[PDB]
Amino acid sequence: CLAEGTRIFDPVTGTTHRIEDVVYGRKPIHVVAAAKDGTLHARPVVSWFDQGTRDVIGLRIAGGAIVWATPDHKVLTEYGWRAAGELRKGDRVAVRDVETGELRYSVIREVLPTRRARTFDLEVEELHTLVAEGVVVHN
Amino acid sequence: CLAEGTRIFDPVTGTTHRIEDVVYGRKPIHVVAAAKDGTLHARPVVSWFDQGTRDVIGLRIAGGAIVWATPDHKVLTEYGWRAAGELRKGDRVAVRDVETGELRYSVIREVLPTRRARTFDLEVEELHTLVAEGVVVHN
Ligand SMILES: [Zn+2]
Ligand SMILES: [Zn+2]
Repeated sequence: CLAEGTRIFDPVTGTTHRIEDVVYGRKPIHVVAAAKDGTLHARPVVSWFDQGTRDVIGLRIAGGAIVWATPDHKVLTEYGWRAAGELRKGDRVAVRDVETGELRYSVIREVLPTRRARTFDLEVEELHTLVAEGVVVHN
Repeated sequence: CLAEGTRIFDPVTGTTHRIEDVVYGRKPIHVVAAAKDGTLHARPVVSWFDQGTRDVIGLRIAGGAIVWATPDHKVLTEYGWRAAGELRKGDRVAVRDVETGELRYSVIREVLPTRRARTFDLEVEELHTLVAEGVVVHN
């Protein structure tokens, strides 16, 4: 689950949305998703979910981004799918290079304390993952 | 997230496992996964997760099965991905016909009250879903 305020870049329209708005209006946007062979493609959001308030932690990535998600959220790392919760400073997560648009790895700056906040999800045709706050994560 | 005691049928070895054991021993098993075109294929478990205790609800399906999962778990239904929590008696979920091995829909008999219990997850190569307790669900 992802907290409200999570930025989801629409690779097709270049537009950046706040996840909750995508959900609230069941908006048919696209997101950047990475194939198992580690890549990145444009994919439509076929499902929307208002998961409700839960506890989210926050991983501040090198570059500036900060992901707020439920400790169980799978994040792509220098290992492959892992749980946000079981991640620490120094660990590298998969991200979308804003320039090239390629998958690379950024170090976590610091892991922020848990908090309450609305949460959401989005399923994505095929690939099954999305790029949120510049970080590749499990859809 | 899925509660301990969840049965995962290994389509390749015909063997039925209890999810937690798969996790505890990082067992490289296979599960039945359905392609977006609604089907069912054999797929290897590439990841394992010990999600920890959470609250799980239980959907008792026609035929006998009973799925215990976190209210946010996506289940394939006569609608497509939905959250276990927001499901009621009469709703139909996608399942694996034990005989033919085809995807079909079974009615929910009753939705059981929430409870505490260890939870787990398994990622599955490609398809991204598994058949648990005879019910198709989101991996
Ligand atoms: Zn998915
Ligand atoms: Zn997956």
